[PDB]
Amino acid sequence: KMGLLVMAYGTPYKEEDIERYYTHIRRGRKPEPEMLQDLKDRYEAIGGISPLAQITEQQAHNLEQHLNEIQDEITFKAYIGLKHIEPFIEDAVAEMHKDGITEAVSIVLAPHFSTFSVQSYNKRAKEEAEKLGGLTITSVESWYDEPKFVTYWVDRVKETYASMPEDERENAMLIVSAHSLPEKIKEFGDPYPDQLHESAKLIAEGAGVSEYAVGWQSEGNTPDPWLGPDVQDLTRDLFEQKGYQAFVYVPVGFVADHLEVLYDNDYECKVVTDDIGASYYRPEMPNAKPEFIDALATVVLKKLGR
Ligand SMILES: [Mg+2]
Repeated sequence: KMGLLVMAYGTPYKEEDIERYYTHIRRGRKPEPEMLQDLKDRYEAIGGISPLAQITEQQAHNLEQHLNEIQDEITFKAYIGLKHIEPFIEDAVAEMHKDGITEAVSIVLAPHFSTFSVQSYNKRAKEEAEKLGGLTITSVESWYDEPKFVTYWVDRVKETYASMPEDERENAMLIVSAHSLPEKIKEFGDPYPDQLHESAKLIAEGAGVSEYAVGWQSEGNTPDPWLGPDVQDLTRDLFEQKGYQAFVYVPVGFVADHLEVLYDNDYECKVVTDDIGASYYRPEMPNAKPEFIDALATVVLKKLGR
């Protein structure tokens, strides 16, 4: 029996848990009332918070199910570890340990490696495992380049482009993005910016889309400079530059229909496309779909030499 530690940033499971979630993200400081209410407003705006946490749960359960289905060597048992929501990463490691798991494979629900996301989770996990003793975790570090994951986005882009009118098809701009992080990740030689660029190149070339740009989104609000340009500004500059009639956003850095996509893309980016004369396109996110879950299974099996 192999442990399958699936990690993510996490989103509150209940509306009532948003403040604690915000407090945790703020490292122990309660959000100001206005700050808090505004986050609550954004979840409402996208339909409510309830469905969100459930996607991550299904991604992990389905990956567990599929892995145990496609091969008969290893029996996997999924354990979800979240950065800012319970169960926390350490809690999930403590539970695998308590359950008698001695070997575990972990994967983060973010294809691109970065010190702040992927590396941070793996470290916290391997550290709690050492402290407990007798449990070794083999961690996946990046998987933006898994042929099957690339193909999932390639087909979705091909579909969207073949689905637009000719006036737009040949005057469109593809925007591949990921979650922004403080520029100071450079101090650690964080390849994250490069991985989004390769991720973008792979998808555009695969879909045969010639015009594309790389952007960042959802930067947090801190004193430090975050990776840019942001998808909002990038869209505007490319429109003033060449007058694109359609913008196709591929938030490849995200795996589900969370706030960053439903709101930061579907809303804020459409605002710009609306404020300008272009049409808004954002292909279906991976979520827990079979094609995506198979890609992840393949990622996990490869990591194990299977
Ligand atoms: Mg924002």
